[PDB]
Amino acid sequence: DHDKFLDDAEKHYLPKTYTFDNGTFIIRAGDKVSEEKIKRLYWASREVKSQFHRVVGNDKALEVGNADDVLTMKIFNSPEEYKFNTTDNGGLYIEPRGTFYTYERTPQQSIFSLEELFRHEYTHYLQARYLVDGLWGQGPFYEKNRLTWFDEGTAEFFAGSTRTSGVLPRKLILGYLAKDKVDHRYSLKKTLNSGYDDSDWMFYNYGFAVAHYLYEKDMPTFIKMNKAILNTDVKSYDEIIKKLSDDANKNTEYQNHIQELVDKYQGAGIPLVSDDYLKDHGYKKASEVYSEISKAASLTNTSVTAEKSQYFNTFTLRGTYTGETSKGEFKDWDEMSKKLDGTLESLAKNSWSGYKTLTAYFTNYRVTSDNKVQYDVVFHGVLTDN
Ligand SMILES: CC(=O)Nc1ccccc1OCc1cn(CCNC(=O)[C@@H](CC(C)C)C(=O)NO)nn1
Ligand SMILES: [Ca+2]
Ligand SMILES: [Zn+2]
Repeated sequence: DHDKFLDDAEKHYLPKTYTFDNGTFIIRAGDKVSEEKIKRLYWASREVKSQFHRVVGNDKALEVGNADDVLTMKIFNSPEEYKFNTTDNGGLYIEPRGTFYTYERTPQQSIFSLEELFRHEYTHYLQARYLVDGLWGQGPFYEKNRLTWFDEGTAEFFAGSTRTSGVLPRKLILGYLAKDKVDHRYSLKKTLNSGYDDSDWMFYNYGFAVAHYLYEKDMPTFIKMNKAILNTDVKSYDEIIKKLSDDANKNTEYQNHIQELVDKYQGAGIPLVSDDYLKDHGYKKASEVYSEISKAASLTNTSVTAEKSQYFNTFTLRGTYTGETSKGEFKDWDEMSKKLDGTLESLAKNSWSGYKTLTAYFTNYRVTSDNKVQYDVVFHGVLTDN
């Protein structure tokens, strides 16, 4: 009956299953999706994850028992096979199933690569698990277009995550901005009120530009905005949006930022994972890895957990970082990001090629009773010591 037909369809279209992170990251794929590509997507998720948690400051799921305790990713062979299964929007995330859908494609079928679209949808999984309480489409953050620019603009933004250089702008998004008429560039206020009902969806790109403008030029506002969402503080979020929307000088800065982004189009890259993740790194004793990381990052109270994946094992090293006297959450955030990236580049300078697989982030800003900056710090990497 109808049971055999749904399962037969999934077998025909998605015969392959690839399992990572002790069963919590599952790629269901067509038989023409290469295993090299599967591996790239796994390490891409960790790059996006690391930058997301740095910005949000939380890595604990907001709810207990939700479907996205297991992330499933269904990657069809081609645009045609994706369409039949539902039309072509590139990809889609469904939070109550913890699942997103997209497809492999050639350069002749899309300007966007599979890894770019994957990075976008993975950001929606991160938003929905770690930042936006309740379910997508429900509650006050899903009235009045409150989060429409944010959900889609920060998903385009974090799709540009790198390993050791933070979040970088993406060439194809800048190309959309650059190709637009100057006269038609959205105001800050227009972008913050855009919705899925608009005449076109250029808000994805102007929404990206708001996120990137705040990231580079006003991280205090980005941090406060993320904290209001995290805390389901509608009043604080609305105060921030109104202050951004009503300040002409803020729009001037955002317009200037759009133009600087356009000027970067020619020389911009496409952040995708390095081939260095795919190398055969070889054995390195686990204790040496953990000790070298803890020393380079100046981490105390360190714990580690090991996970099994289809093609390798990984480790997640958690520690506390207590630095110097705090210069405020916002100045601290900037310093912490620079120190952490500098550590990642040092550990990869020379040594085990496995150090080129490391991603790192920090969360849960606080200060001690002596007013020292304090962060929970997290490293993730390949583990070749069974
Ligand atoms: C059901 C549910 O939980 N959704 C959900 C949850 C959390 C965050 C966002 C979510 O969906 C947002 C969305 C976006 N579209 C429009 C259709 N798709 C697209 O246009 C793509 C384009 C992108 C690949 C460039 C998209 O933007 N892909 O994402 N419809 N819901
Ligand atoms: Ca949610
Ligand atoms: Zn999206």
